[PDB]
Amino acid sequence: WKVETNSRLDSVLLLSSMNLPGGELRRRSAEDELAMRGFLQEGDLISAEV
RNA sequence: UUUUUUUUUUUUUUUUUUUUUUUUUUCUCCUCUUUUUUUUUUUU
Repeated sequence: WKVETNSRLDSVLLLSSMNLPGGELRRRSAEDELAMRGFLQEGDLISAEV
């Protein structure tokens, strides 16, 4: 994703670092990549750490 | 007669655009004197 945080550039939120739905150890593969662009859609608000 | 362990050079690229020299001011302004105006003519 690309996040705007009033900086000189854009900030990148990698898919590898995200608490995906389920919130536990089940699996992480390319099947999630199709629905990753579904829940964190355009114009949402997050609160993360650099 | 002095062993064992302490990772490293950001990820990304396959974006659209249908105009045209210049460009924008300055006011009214007393002309002195022999004249009517000479004139054909010929040699270029």
